Amino acid sequence: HHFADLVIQVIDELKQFGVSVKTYGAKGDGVTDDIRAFEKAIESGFPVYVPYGTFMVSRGIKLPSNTVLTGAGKRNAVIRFMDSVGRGESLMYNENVTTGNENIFLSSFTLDGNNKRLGQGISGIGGSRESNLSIRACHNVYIRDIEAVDCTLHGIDITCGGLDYPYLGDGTTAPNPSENIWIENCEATGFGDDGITTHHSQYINILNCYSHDPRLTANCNGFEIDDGSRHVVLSNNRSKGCYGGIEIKAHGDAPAAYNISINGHMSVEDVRSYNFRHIGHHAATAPQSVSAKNIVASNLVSIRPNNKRGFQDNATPRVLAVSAYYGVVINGLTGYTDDPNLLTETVVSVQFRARNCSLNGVVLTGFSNSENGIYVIGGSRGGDAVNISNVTLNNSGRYGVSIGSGIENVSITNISGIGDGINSPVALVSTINSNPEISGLSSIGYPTVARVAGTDYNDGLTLFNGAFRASTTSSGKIHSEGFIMGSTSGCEASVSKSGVLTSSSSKTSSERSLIAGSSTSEAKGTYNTILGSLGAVADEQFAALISASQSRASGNHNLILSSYGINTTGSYKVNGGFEKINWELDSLNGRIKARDTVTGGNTWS
Amino acid sequence: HHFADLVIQVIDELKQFGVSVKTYGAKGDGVTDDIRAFEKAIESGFPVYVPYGTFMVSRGIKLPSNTVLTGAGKRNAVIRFMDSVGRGESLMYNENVTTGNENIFLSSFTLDGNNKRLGQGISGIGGSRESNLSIRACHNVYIRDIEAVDCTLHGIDITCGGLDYPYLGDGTTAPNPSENIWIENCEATGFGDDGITTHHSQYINILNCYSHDPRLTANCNGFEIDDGSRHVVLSNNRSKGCYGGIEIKAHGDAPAAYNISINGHMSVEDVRSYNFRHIGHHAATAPQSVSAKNIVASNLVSIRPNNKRGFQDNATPRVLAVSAYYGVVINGLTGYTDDPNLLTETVVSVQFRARNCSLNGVVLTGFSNSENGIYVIGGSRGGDAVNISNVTLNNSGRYGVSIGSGIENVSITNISGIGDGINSPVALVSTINSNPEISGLSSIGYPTVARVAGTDYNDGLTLFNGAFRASTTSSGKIHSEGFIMGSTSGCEASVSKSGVLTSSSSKTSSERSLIAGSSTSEAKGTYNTILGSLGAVADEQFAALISASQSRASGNHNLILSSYGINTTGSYKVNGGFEKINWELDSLNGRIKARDTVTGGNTWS
Amino acid sequence: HHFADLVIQVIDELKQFGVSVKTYGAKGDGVTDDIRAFEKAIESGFPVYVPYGTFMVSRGIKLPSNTVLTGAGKRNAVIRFMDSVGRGESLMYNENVTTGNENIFLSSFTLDGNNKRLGQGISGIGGSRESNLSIRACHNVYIRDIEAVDCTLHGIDITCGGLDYPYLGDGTTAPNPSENIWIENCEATGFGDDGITTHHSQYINILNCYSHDPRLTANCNGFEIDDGSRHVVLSNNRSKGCYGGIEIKAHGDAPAAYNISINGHMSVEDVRSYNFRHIGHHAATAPQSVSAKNIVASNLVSIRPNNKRGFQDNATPRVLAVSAYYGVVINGLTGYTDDPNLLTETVVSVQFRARNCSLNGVVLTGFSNSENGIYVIGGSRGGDAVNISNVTLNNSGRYGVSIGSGIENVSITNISGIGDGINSPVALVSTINSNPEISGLSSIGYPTVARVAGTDYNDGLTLFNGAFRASTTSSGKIHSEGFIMGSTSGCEASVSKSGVLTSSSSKTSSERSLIAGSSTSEAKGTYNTILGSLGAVADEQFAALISASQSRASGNHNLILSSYGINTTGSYKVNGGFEKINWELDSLNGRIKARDTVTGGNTWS
Ligand SMILES: [Ca+2]
Ligand SMILES: [Ca+2]
Ligand SMILES: [Ca+2]
Ligand SMILES: [Mg+2]
Ligand SMILES: [Mg+2]
Ligand SMILES: [Mg+2]
Repeated sequence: HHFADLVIQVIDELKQFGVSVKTYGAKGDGVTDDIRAFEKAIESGFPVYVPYGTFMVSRGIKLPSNTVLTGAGKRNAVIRFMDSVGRGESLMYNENVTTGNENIFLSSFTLDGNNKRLGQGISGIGGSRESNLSIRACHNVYIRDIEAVDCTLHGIDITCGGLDYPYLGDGTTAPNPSENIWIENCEATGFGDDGITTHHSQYINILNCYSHDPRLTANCNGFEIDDGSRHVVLSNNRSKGCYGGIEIKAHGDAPAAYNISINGHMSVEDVRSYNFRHIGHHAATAPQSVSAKNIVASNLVSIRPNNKRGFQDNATPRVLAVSAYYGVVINGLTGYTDDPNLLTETVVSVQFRARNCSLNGVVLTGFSNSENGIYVIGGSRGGDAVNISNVTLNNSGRYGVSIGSGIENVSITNISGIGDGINSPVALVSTINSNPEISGLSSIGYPTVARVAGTDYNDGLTLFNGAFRASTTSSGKIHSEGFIMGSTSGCEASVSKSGVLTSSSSKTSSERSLIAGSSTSEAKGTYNTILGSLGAVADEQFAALISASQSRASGNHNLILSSYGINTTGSYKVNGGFEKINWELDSLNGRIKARDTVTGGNTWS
Repeated sequence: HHFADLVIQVIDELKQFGVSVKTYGAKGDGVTDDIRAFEKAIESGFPVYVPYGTFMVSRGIKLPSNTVLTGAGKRNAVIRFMDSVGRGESLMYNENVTTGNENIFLSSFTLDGNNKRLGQGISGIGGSRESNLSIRACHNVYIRDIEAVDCTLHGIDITCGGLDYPYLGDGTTAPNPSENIWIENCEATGFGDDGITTHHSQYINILNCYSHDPRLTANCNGFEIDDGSRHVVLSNNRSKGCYGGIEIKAHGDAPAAYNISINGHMSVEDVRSYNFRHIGHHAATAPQSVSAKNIVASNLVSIRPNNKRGFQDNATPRVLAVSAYYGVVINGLTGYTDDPNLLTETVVSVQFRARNCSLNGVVLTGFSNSENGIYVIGGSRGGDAVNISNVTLNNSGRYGVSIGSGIENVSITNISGIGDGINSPVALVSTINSNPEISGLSSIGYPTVARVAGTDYNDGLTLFNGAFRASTTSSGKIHSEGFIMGSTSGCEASVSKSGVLTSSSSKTSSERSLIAGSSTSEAKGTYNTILGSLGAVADEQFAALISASQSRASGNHNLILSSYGINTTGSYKVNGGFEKINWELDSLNGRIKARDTVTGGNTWS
Repeated sequence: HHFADLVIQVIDELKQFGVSVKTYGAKGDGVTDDIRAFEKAIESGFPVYVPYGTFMVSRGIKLPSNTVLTGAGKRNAVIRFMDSVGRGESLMYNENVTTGNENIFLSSFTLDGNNKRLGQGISGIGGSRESNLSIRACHNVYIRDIEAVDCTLHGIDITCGGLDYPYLGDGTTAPNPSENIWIENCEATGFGDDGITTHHSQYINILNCYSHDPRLTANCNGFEIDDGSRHVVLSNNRSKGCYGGIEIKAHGDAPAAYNISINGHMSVEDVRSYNFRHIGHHAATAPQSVSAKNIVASNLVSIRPNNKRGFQDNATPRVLAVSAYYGVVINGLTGYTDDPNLLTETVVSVQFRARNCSLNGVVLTGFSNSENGIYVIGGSRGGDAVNISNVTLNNSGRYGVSIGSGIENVSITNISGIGDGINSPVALVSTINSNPEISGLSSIGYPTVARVAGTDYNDGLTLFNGAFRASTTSSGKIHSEGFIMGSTSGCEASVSKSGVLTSSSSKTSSERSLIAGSSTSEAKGTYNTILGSLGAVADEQFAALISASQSRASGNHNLILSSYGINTTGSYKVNGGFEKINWELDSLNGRIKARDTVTGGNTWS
């Protein structure tokens, strides 16, 4: 066969793809050990091509800097560990494990870790060892159209320098991150830990990948943005049959992933479709995470979340679970199930030190045997807020939106629900705290619409907090237990239980008071009333004026009526006058007094 | 040419791409029938490669399970029906039409259905027959970089088992769905029905595809998520010159697509850019769709929607049309036109049993001859809501945001509009119902800003519904026609037309009543007034107290003033006193009474 | 070597990829001029393939219509200008520079512009000349997996016909646009102007590209959507180390880009991550841009914005800067920094004639030495609005959300902030205007929560504008300085400072008035009070009625108490009666009158 060899030599020299591994002796026959051909091709300095075949390998494939490795495609070019391979190596990884490599471009092949060779139930022997593809401390890595199957640890792992993962504590940054990574159109399945994962690395885009069906039932996630990750975008990926669809977290002795964006995701039959947390920073008596911050997640799809496989000791399913994190913004979330018995606790939870979270544009459908649709619990932390808006629930949650203890600042707006198909529905909206801000509730089939600290509202509700002002373009100070309405400039209601209506330049510093229909008037005692008056002053307890001009009521329980230009000081007296006091009804002593006459037998014509 | 043949044999055995169809006798010369070479290559068990050429085929290409078929690229590897092919077959489809196949990976070629061969104006002969690519009942199918041209039926169709589409009625699930499908970077054009479409299948991602210019003018859509579809993501696709850009629907005797996500789309010169509907479930006298639920659509672009081509009997253009569906969430929509005469009815409609829909972050520009910007019509359904927020209109709609009949629950917030360039503008916002919730309206060039059930508001408007409470951290019950403001704990306003202001522990169950500036006071008759009082009770019709302490007014039209410690029961009497009644003004009989003296000739010094 | 030549001839005729440039004499040896082989291959009418090599070229590669040009991959197939090339040509461009070409498909190679050959600090000699890839006036162009390095002008430029850019003025459309362009998985770096840019062209998708590190420090942007662009989607791109991450703009003598969608982006260490502007249309005394309209941008990430490189004469960094544009909708924005000294002016600005902008779902973290988090300045324009909602700030901005002059319509809702780590924090929210609409503020570590036109609110605030109505399902007209609450149908409060509470069919047209607890009552003078009354009319200044039925008070300062069926007209009189006036307290003259008797010595038993 010397002629064929000569023809092949001519083809090899053409280098149509770069250099083929077969040029260096690779058989790709599913039997022969091709590791030396891969090593020789890779060290040559040429782009390396992997044609059709199953290329067996007796040890891991080490990648130097400036590597181009391209195959004929998934399930065409297949790279696979031999049955005889021992423990400790990922199938493919960059050669400099501690300080990393640069410019590595991998495309279009299957990595088959042959985990089967070890028997069933086995995961990685320690740290980041034994993934199908491990990238450690590398800059500029493009991973495209790679299928990762039968993986011992992870399918694809991006991590910092070192074989072990570092545990340096919260608020740290591990040395030698990977940086500028792109993972696109990859698939990971049959893995022991996670499908696609990042650790201690930054500037990463994960796009259009599919991670599904772990071998094991521990914390086995489709996409795991783990310890030390930051500045990562995930978009248009799918996860199926995992514990977490996308998990964003850290372990207790590590910094949480931060500044992570989910630009669309579809989670199919995961346990907790979207699961954001920081272990060790959940308890009320634990310190807040200093690292768990900034997640923006949009256009999230969750389908039939369940725990049929028994992941994580039968952890309860979730469409979304947020804990520990500050600053989580969720927009456009649809959760859907056709089986009410799969998820029966809480569809969406925001708990365990999660703070400053916002949910908007949520549709939850079919969770007709779950206790809660959305359930929020806080810690009474200063500067905290939870915002929930534009939510619709279709037979999802005995309590549709439930706010528990420790929440002082909550906004709940435009919530609607259908409860007719729910097993024993209770309330569309429930709060423990007495002062939620609420508007725009609509329901059918819930026996109670809103239950606010035990009080039911079934006919519509609008609740606002703090100093209130309406139909008034400017004013001075308004107390948080005060208001000004329908007024023009210059009004104030500066103490607890004080208010101004329909007035101009009128001020009250009177605890328990009302000024209405008045101008240039002032209340400054307590229990003061000023109505339809001009230049009126009430400056003693229970003093009041009605239809009075340029008058001052300074007596205890002293009321002035229908008067101009008088100042009164009497106790328990009603007075009237015009430039001088002209009559008195004396409640204290039972005297009636006129300046002029008192007469009976009168007529009014 | 025996030498060339030997060289070729050596090349074939190298299998650089897998196996070439030319190895099995394919000519790819645009004339010779290459079907047998395709069949032999495909049955061989190797990945199949299609090099440069136009590969003619006298019958459809049947795909078995575990097929890899890769070409040299669009407009490089071209697969085409011969002129002589008859009717009934799609150009490429999976072999097991009834129960399906698995693991099919198609990349990088053109499918030319040669519809031209049949003469003009022709579509598929029946059901799912005669698309360029038909996938029926398959699991795990990746379709990438395929260009579908001159298609008889659809470009790319994903469907359940069977050549016909099943019509099993609303609320059903057809047997043998396709599942786990990825369609990426594909193009469809010159089709008879739809470019890219799904039926009775689930877990599908359609990404970065371009569907444009149908041959026909029926219901010919760019992307059609049709009968029985569910759990589909579309992202970053473009449609051009179709009827619907993305249509999400079902026919009347089928279940509507449900739980569909649009993560960005661009629609160019379609008729109805985004068109969501369920035929047969639109009429007021028809049953609600049980299947039309859950659409989350974001970052939607609509450009110059028009019906120049006369699709669907000159159906009127739309940026967005929603009907039948429950739970549609739209966020980030820009509609733009440079020709006011293309769309003259309604830019965005939410009508025909659509319910529980939300629109947020909308910009509509240039629709200066359309009657309505956004037009919503409801059905007076329980638990319904329509939420419209953060909308800006630039010369778009004589009525900017219009709410028609059957809508009881509507929130309209932060709407702004410029109407100076509009042909005869009427109102930025109009509602038929008397109780919309409205705030944050801003306009120029509209003669009326808000028209609420016939009443105009041109100077700003804030409307809220239900029980109202402001500047009060806790309270007991508030009636839906009641309020509490500026108060501390323990207050109630529990009946129609009852209210508490600036008070503590004060309760009214009095229809037509007001308590203000008071403590521990109670109104329980009707027409009751309590002002600036402590421990005051008004418990008869028209009874009242002002500046009173520890007193009870129990008479008909009985008013107490400036008093301590009295209980009165007289009809049409004003009373005052201190531990005992001390004076009376008797309106009924015209008597004035003092306990002590009545005198004239008084002075106040 | 005649045998090798014969073998090669056989391989060439197989056309496995199309036609190789090596078939036409290309060496790809990094030295030999291969331009003639490229020209001959390209003119042949076959798809052209570029295998492994560095292919040197002594002049630009001209592309005709219907070109397919595919390489072996980035850093595999490399196309490069020779050192000796002069000035004036882009490395690759379509042949018909003035009226354009169609159907051009470019994939999988590096373009190396060899800008180095000119010495350092050099950019393009004029207009659109000397980019790595220039597309002028073309329809249907797909650019995929192209790496553009060492570029003289831009990496990839899409423009209209002509070598120069046209400057036709605002509101124009340049002839011969490019149309239907797709740029995907491309990289641009080491460019003189912009990485990837569009001019005077439409229907463009830019997806998953990476633009970084310009050579120069002028207006050198990652992605520049420039002069004349429209209908462009950018999604899942990354920019790093540029001036603008994504710039959307125009120069002064050109139309601004319009109707642009950003469906997710990550900006790393740019100066102004997102920078939208129209030069020449920013000044208060300049005309508004007629073209700068419609930007919808979502899921935006900004990381460590800074100006360490000194771009644009040390322009100050921004997460987001909006100017000139109408109708900008931002949803889901996270800005993050770990270095407080990089950005010290304003994190997010909306200024310089930007109008009708909305921000929602914003998290800003780490900007602890910046003066402002969000800073908005307007122009007092009619129909303008700025909407800011669901914002959380983590040690970002001495003023968290600041509203400056010229803003009449602002909505600020659900803002929370932590200020404890800020260098001298001032206020979470500050406004210059007296009438912002505000609710849902929460903070810790800011000395003031809200400062509204100089007045501080630290204990919560709810402010609404315009006519106000609550707990009332229908009403007649309400003045913008009026209100109706807790009422049933038929009420009106039609003038400044008029209000109705807890009433039915009661109307006030009385300036400075209040009706409460009443039915069928009417106030129509001024300074009118009607309380707990039925069929009561107050129609003179300071007239009032309390606990009155079927009575009319028509006197100046005339009050009726505890009465039925009387009409009074006296000045400064309190009256009561039953079908006739029965008593009077005359404040004017100091007379007390009874119809019947006046007596002392009374008891009430
Ligand atoms: Ca894990
Ligand atoms: Ca159709
Ligand atoms: Ca530039
Ligand atoms: Mg991990
Ligand atoms: Mg159909
Ligand atoms: Mg430019």
